[PDB]
Amino acid sequence: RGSLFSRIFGKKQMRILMVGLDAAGKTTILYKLKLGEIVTTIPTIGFNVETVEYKNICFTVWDVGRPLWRHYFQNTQGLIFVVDSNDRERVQESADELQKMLQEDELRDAVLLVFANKQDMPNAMPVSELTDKLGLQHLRSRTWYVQATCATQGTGLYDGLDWLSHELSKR
Ligand SMILES: Nc1nc2c(ncn2[C@@H]2O[C@H](COP(=O)(O)OP(=O)(O)O)[C@@H](O)[C@H]2O)c(=O)[nH]1
Ligand SMILES: [Cl-]
Repeated sequence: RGSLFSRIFGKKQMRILMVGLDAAGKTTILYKLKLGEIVTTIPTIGFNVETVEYKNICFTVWDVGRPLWRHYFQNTQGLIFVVDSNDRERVQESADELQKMLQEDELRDAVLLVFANKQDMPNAMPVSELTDKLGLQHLRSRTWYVQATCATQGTGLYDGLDWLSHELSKR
């Protein structure tokens, strides 16, 4: 009945937080999921949140780089971090914002999926290089994976979520 994405997580409640710098490709990704309408709410002044929710699946999105964050963090099961692989000037900023997330105690048990997006672009930073620059090899007791993606084509998004689904299958 729903999209291919609607079945990727089975029936159990799935709470995903997907963040990144502005223009990383997050809205594009939500739209490819085909899990229904992208709805924007402003639960506190200056804090725009996008949500796609389909039955047992809830994706919450905002830009990075607040007291309200904690309630999301506390039961977030998957953390998706989206990076514009072609924006070399902002990779350090992206990396710092990811590290800040990973340092939040309330996100301690989140499985981390990194979407290395805009891999279609000629000057995109290779996944190996990006993985190094985001500092992921220094992480201890975090389950993580970096997925090459082209959100505008859709490429990689199911691959990444399939991985995340397997990692969280016993949630
Ligand atoms: N070349 C390329 N452009 C992309 C890709 N993903 C998203 N974009 C473009 O990047 C811009 C920002 O995307 P958007 O989804 O609004 O980013 P957001 O600010 O993170 O929500 C738009 O012009 C998208 O079409 C991609 O994989 N490749
Ligand atoms: Cl689909």
